[PDB]
Amino acid sequence: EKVNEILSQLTLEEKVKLVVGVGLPGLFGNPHSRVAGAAGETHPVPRVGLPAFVLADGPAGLRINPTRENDENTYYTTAFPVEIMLASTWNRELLEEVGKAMGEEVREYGVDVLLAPAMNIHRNPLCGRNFEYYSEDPVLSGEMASSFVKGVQSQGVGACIKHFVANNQETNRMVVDTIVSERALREIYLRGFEIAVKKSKPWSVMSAYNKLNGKYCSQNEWLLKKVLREEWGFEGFVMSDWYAGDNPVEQLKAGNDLIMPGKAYQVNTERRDEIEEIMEALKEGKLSEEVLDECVRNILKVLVNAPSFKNYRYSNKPDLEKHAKVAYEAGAEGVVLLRNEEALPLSENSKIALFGTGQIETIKGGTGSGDTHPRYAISILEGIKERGLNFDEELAKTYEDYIKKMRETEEYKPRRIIKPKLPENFLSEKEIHKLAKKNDVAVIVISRISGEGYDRKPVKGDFYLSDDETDLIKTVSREFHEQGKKVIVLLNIGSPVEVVSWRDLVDGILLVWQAGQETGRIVADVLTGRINPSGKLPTTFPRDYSDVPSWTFPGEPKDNPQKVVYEEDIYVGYRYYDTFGVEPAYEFGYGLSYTTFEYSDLNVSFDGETLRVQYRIENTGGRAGKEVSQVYIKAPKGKIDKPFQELKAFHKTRLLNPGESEEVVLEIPVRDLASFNGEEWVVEAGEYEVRVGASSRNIKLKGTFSVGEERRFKP
Ligand SMILES: OC[C@H]1O[C@@H](O)[C@H](O)[C@@H](O)[C@@H]1O
Ligand SMILES: [Br-]
Ligand SMILES: [Br-]
Ligand SMILES: [Br-]
Ligand SMILES: [Br-]
Repeated sequence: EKVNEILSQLTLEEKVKLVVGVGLPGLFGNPHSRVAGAAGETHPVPRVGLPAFVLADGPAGLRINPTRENDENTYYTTAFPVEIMLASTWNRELLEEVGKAMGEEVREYGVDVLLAPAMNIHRNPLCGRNFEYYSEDPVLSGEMASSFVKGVQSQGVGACIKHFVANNQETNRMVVDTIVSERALREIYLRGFEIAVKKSKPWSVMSAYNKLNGKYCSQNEWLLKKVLREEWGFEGFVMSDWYAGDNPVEQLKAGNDLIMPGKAYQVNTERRDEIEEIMEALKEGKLSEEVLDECVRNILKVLVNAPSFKNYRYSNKPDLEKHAKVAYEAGAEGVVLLRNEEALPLSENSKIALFGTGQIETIKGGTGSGDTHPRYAISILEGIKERGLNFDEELAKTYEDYIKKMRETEEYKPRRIIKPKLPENFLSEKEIHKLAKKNDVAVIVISRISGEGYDRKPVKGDFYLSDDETDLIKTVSREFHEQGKKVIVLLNIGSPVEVVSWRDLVDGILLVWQAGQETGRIVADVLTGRINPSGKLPTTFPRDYSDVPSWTFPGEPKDNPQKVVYEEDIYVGYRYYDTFGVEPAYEFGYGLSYTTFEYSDLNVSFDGETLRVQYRIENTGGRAGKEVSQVYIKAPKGKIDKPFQELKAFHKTRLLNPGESEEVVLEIPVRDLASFNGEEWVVEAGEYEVRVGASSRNIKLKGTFSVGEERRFKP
């Protein structure tokens, strides 16, 4: 009634104003948002009591300006582990807590909609934004997104899942035509969004930059209307990615309700002011007022529940200390232990020789709209210092002096904002021999960063180790093994890198990802064993880049892609490696622990409507720890080709003490068993295999059930 009331009072022009952003705030000619640094604002209409609503990034935490002009107050935010690390936790409960924490900050800093989470599929490891997406798998991705959204929206503010859909590379994202079969769309790319939309009901969806099978996502009626609304029952509103598309009236007709950030002419000379174009379209009858009304109603039905609509007095003082704890917990459960040949955790008071410039230039997250401005960011060295761990104080100072010396030089000083990659092999072969005799263990930091706007390359220094990095590892490993001592590598990265070439040279490998402000503290605590690694890969680590099935990336022509075809189709990530027998370096769902777990007591039952899978996990080791279990279903070959297996459920146990067990009970609706044959979702009759694994390739328990009657579901 409120909506219909306001809507009936709005003039034609006011309605048009409402469906377009007010321009990128604080840039070009534009005024700062009332929340300085916010990504966008809507047009206010005081006439009928409508305020401007505020939208802000992002996935790693709220991104706003830490300071303001003529202002003595602080506006620092919490910088959380990046999404790929959050996904590595495989912990829904925890994702919800992260959402609540962020949501509280969103609310109290005067923001109405958080531009998160990002949930595009990891099609290819080279995508520059992989760090801020969850997984190569739609179920993990959708489930983690759902938990996050619920946490955010329990705080009276809105989330926004992005980017819908198939935004799986950065190269020419604003222009590239993405060619994908409807099957790959429904099973892989749409699927995570479908799960999120139905389970967590986000206030909003952001349409992607790219074209999908010939049409901009922001101008795609099939995507935004037929699928999103008519099929899925989406009740929120759709906004465009910033400056996406080329036609404002086509956007509204397609079901893209809110055009952001507005004033596209400020960035692209060939674009008209969208308000003027829309007004003209209405005058000439290219656009009906009824279409406009529906778009306005979609926005208002959501935003009348926003804090700004009720003049909420935000405090500007969220409980950061409480949020820092949540950030720590998230990073703690998201570290992945990839290798441990009796190397971790480190013995108490062990003398550590810390290597790698990344020990100091620790990467807390990726760059772009998903960046953050925390009050502090604890480097790996600082974290070890803080915990009072025994390290080579001499060596640390040497590193500190070397970095400062390098960042001063013309070649390695920061330009425009990039930091040239520093040489890592600046130690003499004899110098390191010294370290091997003096210290007990070696710990090597390998760092990578990436970000919005750029894809990674399959070359040394990016996907592959640089020669200097390889030489460092080779020398450190030889010298320390010489002394009978262990060497550990910490992977401070945002997406997979080559590991096969060097992994057999070291004893321990900790995938530390990029863990936000608390990184150093998490890393130190993992090293000592205060934290028992419970993370598992949400993405496949290929032996070599050439093994990756999404070979068409980044499209054609390579240097300036106008199109990219998803030739691998549904066979992306582990679906490919399992189905066609290609062995990964480390598989989807892989992760080690400082303790051991035994799986037992499998019971599988199916009542025609629900698949029920039960089993027990016991801690059979000597240290407390959590275990992530994964339920894969292998469908019968039947009528249509299908992947070897597909993740359908997953679970993470409580913190189990030695000897403790927990009974796991997971239910899977029959519909989730379907494959899409191009027309309909079909659950084929026949025998299905239930595979309960500690990873996609470490199946602990197997059972079968049967579907007696074929089930069909029309979209
Ligand atoms: O900053 C607003 C938006 O900018 C765009 O370039 C990104 O693709 C979005 O993820 C972001 O929310
Ligand atoms: Br996607
Ligand atoms: Br290994
Ligand atoms: Br990276
Ligand atoms: Br192609």
